[PDB]
Amino acid sequence: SKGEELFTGVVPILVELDGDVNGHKFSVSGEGEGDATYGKLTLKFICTTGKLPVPWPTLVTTLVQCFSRYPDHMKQHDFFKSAMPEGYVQERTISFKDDGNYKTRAEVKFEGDTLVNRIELKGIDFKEDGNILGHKLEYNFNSGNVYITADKQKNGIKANFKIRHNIEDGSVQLADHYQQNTPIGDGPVLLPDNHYLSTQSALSKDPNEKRDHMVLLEFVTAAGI
Ligand SMILES: [Mg+2]
Repeated sequence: SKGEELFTGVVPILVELDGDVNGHKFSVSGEGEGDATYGKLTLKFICTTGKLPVPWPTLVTTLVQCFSRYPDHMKQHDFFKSAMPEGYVQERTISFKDDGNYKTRAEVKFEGDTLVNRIELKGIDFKEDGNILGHKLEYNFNSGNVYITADKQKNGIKANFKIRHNIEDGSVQLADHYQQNTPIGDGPVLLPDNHYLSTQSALSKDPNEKRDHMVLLEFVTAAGI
């Protein structure tokens, strides 16, 4: 597609999130770059409002699947880049087992030559000392797959996947993800066959950073065709 041409090099990324979880208001700003040729993302996120009131790993999936590496033989299945530069809306319900849920709405689009992800996040029905508001999740993030299917009536895609957040005691907090994406623009997009994205993510800290923050390195590769 026309859009995939925008991703042949390194692309600067901006992420901006506004959040309310159980009435705890917070904002996150991220900066970095994506190189879809290698499925590679490098980003640093900062909580600009103070302490983040939820664990950082629980925001990883919310905080740009257009940077996935689609192998040449599957390029006709890359919805995400096909919607660019006008972009797409990405909506999710993330259901934390035995706890609350996030509902998210994001717009992913180019602003000049920069890929922007703008997100509103609302979290409700969280337990005051559950694994999320009680900060009982380890600072890491497991490898996993994101299963994509076409949504022809919405000219878009859906995804379903199960994130497993490691709890500090050796157990797991499941976060069921249901996702829908729809184009913003009126140009044609690629509606894919069933496939998945395979992810790997490394979380770290900037030793010189005193603000609450997350350094993220992620690799994502499309597969399943
Ligand atoms: Mg462990």
